[PDB]
Amino acid sequence: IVGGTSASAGDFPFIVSISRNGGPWCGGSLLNANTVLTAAHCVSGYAQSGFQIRAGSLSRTSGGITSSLSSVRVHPSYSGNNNDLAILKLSTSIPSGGNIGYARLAASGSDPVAGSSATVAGWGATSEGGSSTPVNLLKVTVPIVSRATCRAQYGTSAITNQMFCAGVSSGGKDSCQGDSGGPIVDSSNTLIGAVSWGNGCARPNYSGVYASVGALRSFIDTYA
Repeated sequence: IVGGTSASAGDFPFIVSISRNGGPWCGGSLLNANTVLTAAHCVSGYAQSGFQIRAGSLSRTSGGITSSLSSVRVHPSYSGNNNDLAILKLSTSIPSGGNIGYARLAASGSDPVAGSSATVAGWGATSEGGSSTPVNLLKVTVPIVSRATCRAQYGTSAITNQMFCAGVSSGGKDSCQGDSGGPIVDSSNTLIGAVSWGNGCARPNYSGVYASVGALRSFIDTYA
């Protein structure tokens, strides 16, 4: 997260950190006791044994409850930037309670409205290109950017109806490498997306791009 602030205990109770080969990798959202939602690009094409999820901690390295993966399912139309969600099944179920909870999902057919406030969180780099990643969770609030504006930034075909955008025109506030797969919520605390891609991080005139939960809800419901 670039331009963010420290998360407090009990913020984002459904967030999980996802390590790969024992090192930081990405974020995700706990949907229920045995299921995590993340970005497809976090897991597609990689050995599933490399991953571990941690829930219920501000730290990505310690505390909370961990699990390995039993299975991975990417959206059936995932390709590159598009349809960038996956469902992970956990080897060890994770109960809600304390600083662990489950996400509430945007509805099928919904789309975030331009200018509405969203909050994204993760353990990714705090500088575009940063050399070390924080141990403790960060968060930042950014407005939704209309899909038409985002298409003017990236190209018409580059932003699909399964993506939405968020950021500040002058830059400075964004998700970044290592934040992929983690949650972006709306002003009702409903999970509206997962961190997906962008041109650098927090650059003026290049919004962060998020995989849309509303657009991909049928896949999520099928496998959750």
